[PDB]
Amino acid sequence: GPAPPSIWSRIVNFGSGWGFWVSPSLFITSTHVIPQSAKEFFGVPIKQIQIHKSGEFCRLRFPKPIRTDVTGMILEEGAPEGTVATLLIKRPTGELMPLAARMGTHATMKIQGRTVGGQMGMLLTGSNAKSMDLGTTPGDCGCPYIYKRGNDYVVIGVHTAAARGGNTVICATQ
Amino acid sequence: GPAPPSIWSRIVNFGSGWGFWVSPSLFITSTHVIPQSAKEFFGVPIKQIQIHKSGEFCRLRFPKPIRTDVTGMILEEGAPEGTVATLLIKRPTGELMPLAARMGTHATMKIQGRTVGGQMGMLLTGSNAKSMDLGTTPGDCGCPYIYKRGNDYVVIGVHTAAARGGNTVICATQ
Amino acid sequence: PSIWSRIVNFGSGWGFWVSPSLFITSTHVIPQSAKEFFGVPIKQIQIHKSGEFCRLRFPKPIRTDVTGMILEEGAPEGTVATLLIKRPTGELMPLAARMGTHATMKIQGRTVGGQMGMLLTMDLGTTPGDCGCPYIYKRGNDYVVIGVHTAAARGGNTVICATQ
Amino acid sequence: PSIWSRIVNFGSGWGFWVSPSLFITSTHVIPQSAKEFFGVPIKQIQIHKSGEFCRLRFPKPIRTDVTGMILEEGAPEGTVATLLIKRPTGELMPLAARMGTHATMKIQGRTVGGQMGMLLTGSMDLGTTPGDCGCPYIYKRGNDYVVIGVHTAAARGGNTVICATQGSEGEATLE
Repeated sequence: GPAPPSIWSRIVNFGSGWGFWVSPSLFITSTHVIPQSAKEFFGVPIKQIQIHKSGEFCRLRFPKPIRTDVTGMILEEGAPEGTVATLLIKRPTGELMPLAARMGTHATMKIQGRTVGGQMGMLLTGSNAKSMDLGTTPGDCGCPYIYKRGNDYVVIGVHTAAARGGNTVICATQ
Repeated sequence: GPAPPSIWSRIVNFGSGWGFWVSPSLFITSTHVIPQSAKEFFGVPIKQIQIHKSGEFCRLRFPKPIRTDVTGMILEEGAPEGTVATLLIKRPTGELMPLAARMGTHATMKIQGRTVGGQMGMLLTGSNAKSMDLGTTPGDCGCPYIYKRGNDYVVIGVHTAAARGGNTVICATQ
Repeated sequence: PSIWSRIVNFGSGWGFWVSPSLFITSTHVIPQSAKEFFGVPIKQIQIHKSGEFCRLRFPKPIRTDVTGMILEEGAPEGTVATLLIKRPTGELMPLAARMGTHATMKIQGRTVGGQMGMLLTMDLGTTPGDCGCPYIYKRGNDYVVIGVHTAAARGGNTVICATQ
Repeated sequence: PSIWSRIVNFGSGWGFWVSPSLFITSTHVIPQSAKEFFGVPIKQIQIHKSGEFCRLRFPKPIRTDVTGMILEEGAPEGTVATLLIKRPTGELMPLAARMGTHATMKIQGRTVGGQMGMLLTGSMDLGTTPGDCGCPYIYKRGNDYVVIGVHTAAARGGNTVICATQGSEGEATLE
């Protein structure tokens, strides 16, 4: 098992994609996945939420605990070079997909014509970054990148882009 | 103000579509949007959940309340013929779309190659049923049909099918 | 893009981007204490008012993401159009409205002219804040805009869509 | 039509529907108390055991939903195939494995044969488990996935793996 169920339960639908409950009050997602026409997130009006955007990484701090079931989790500003992280994808079908990804340097690139920055990852699934069965889909944005630092699990960011050419994905960081 | 924010909050993403919290433990949705591969619905394993499927209408009663923020609501089998209900669509962008729908007879259709049943509904939008901006999309299935009987709101079913070429829609009931 | 993105908050109500340079709205929704619309001095905006139908032709294209829509002066009598109401709650509300003859009526102590419509639609009624929202129907494959919401008779059944 | 749906539990492990009527799995995963497989008596099933590879051709199509797929005896050396692991947790884990020479591996006093490979994850827990035996190895040729065998064993370190194929290929005897 690459990810305990206590970590899969933290991944929940948000807007056009997903997001991750780092802590009962902290929630990370991709900026372009945010539902920009919504007036509330998880029952809290927007004005009450501390929204901090670092590129396409988005951090939401809620005034009161939203997910009491989760515990506080370590958040690293990207993984160390060469770390084999796991992109924990949830699909609308209910499928869980731990996609192994070798994390590389931080870079910026044009993906859809937009310029996306973040830590580069090279999917270790045998397919290109864009594959319904073996890779990512546009709807997977917001899903977390996790690795194991000693005995602890560490979120290094969230899925923000998948290059069409090969196995390159972008993990939005900090 | 067609529906108060307390009613829109009950509408939440579920699988390939949406669902509606009638009470803290009651959750209705469309059968064909259920995440079939998911072992857990809202953190609760599907084995502890009471699932009752009537046609393409699905009811789920959970062991312990999850949405303790919403009060119990009246759920009845369809609406009196001629009633002007509102299909309360949520979109991944966060937009809210209350589409007026004059409810008609209970009947069955051939939709997408499958046989579907429920209370028919003529959209009073002035546009087609499968319009992208002014009508329903396949991803709206599970959203509620709600009308107001006197001073009480009454949910009558969930959107399960939209006919091509006209304002006809299907509200799965029971 | 979505047609709703063409409906933007404007003054005390709304307005509709027909083309990247043409913006239709209701006059009684226009702000008074403002000499700039969407970032252009008024005197450099071509502003034409026909009763309560105001149109603003801008010097350069403000909304380059939108196509050019067909703006006709009302719909043929009996046509079922859609009033696209956007609400501050985030609610997008298409209301069916059968359009009829031209009408001049005293509503809210004010003589309003336009094309009359009859809404075919708990509270799915018009509010004062809706004024400026567009009336639109589909002719063949072409979405036609026929005017903007300018008035609503008491009872929420009869409405006036400013035109011309 | 997802390829993961072709992977289903079988005995103590998994197996893969190559076609509506063809099923492949690992030999040691098969239940020894076998009176029927997928509702078909064994006498009616055409069974081919090549070492740790087991092919079951059923008299009539069982999985009418799946389309015919190409089964090859291994992949070309250097091919980055994909081991499609299914877990009872619901996790679908595609693991990249660089495929190499055909080989036998010493394990449990015996020998297991197949095309060997090395997982691209190297040496957190993204490795195989014995319960994964029977899961398919695949690789994309052209625009079609090709199954090359099923997982049967991993070396002690868990990086070297054995993809059991239809069988070992020998040297031709000419004339």
